[PDB]
Amino acid sequence: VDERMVLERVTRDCVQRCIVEEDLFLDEFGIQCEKADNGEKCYKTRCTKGCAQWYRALKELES
Repeated sequence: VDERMVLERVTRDCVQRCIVEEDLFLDEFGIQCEKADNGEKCYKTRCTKGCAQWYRALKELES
């Protein structure tokens, strides 16, 4: 129950950092989405895809 707490804490902190740092990085195509677009071009959807795909890469030894 400590391990899931570590999983949910890292997932909460990852989704919180992708919410915070969406306007920080200038993307290479010049994306600049808004705070509530939730579309596939934006930083937040790709970054929450990164915080969705970290645990499955760790068990199955994917980079």
